[PDB]
Amino acid sequence: TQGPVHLNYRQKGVIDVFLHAWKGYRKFAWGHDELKPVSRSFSEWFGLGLTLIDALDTMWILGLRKEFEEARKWVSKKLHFEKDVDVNLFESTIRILGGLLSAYHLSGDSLFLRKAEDFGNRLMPAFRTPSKIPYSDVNIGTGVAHPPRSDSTVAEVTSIQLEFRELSRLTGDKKFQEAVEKVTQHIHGLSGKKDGLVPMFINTHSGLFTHLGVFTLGARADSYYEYLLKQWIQGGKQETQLLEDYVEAIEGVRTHLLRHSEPSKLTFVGELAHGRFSAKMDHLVCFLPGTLALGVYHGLPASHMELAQELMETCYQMNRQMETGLSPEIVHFNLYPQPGRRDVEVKPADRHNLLRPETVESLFYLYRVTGDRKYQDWGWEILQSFSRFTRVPSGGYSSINNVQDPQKPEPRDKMESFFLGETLKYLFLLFSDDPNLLSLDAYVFNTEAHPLPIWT
Ligand SMILES: OC[C@H]1NC[C@@H](O)[C@@H](O)[C@@H]1O
Ligand SMILES: [Ca+2]
Repeated sequence: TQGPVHLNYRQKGVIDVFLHAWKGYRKFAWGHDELKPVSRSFSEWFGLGLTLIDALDTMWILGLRKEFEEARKWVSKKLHFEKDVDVNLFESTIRILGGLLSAYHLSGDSLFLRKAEDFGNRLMPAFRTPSKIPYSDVNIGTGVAHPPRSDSTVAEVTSIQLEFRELSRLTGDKKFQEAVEKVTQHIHGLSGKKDGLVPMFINTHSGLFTHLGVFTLGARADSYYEYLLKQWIQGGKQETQLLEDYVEAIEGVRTHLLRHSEPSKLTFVGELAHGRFSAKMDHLVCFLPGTLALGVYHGLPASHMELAQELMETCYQMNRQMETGLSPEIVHFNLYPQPGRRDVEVKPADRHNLLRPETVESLFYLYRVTGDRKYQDWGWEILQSFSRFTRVPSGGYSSINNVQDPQKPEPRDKMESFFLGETLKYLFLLFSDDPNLLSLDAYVFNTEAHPLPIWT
């Protein structure tokens, strides 16, 4: 129960929260996908030690080597992909493949690469479709892929590129990169976009966008825009088509989904359905200011910076207007002049908070790019809310049902893997005053906070 002396107090705090969280996992869900902190149990989604894998690079970065070594032992002896189980190509890629690739790079342990290549190969069946656009699911054990319980979601097939490309680079096996790039290239020419904005679904057989006319930057589309830029940065900034699509998409966001609340004029991104704008914004969308700032660092328009700063402020407010200080799953904004009206509105069904990272993720980028200490302060405040309302005494942290009630937040008895894989990682990195720690010049984070090296 002692941490390194060099660490500033905020990073130590993050480490203290991690240990408490890791504690519950070690005692009640060791080797299992997700922890059930409240009931001191666990749940299985893939049965591949999701949380352990998703937290490998986080432990390494926080200097929790003893913990890392123990988790490394489990991967070495308990992780088996020879299982008859269906997995989502996207969720598997960003957490498992990305998680292993990061672990391999930070630790240098070839074990993680071996597992990654193994897993990468078991995921390939998913691309066996008429259009080459991948099926949503794939049984890693039997080798057969298939659509969900129809179509595939656009974000899902366009948010697996960084991982597959890197695996090809490290293994020399080009099939991973090729499959994944074919998808990106096909999406590039595909019509049905509204000034860069892509629809939520795409048919694996016809390879065409479906559910036309409905656009959103939240679930089902979000990371698509994120990976346009990140792939660009990953490839040494030479794949200009990615860049072009990205800047077009941003302008498209400005022109069709960007609005301002009343009476405070909070900048926010809403959803568009067949011409009808909806002042609705998923917390998921809070990744945008982060990606926006990232691009600015890499030479994108200064107008992108203002947008980033504005949206960072809004996402911050999305958390702070809540009684617990934690943002709800979805936030509606008031759009028309009404005196005593609040800017932020939240429907009862959306008052949940699953310890998502999007806000702290973007604060990290905003600070790295602006150097403005207030973003660190904001992150510190959010960590406090997590500690005060989501902490489980016996160990771990839990998602909650009521983000608006500090006396009865209502734990849902579940700790998402992205909490240790992302939320605490970004917070640790946010509180760092060393620009050389996973520099924006050398590394690029996949959509699950797993850092991958920028190529030369
Ligand atoms: O809130 C985060 C959750 N969904 C979006 C993904 O890109 C990843 O960040 C995590 O799976
Ligand atoms: Ca993400």
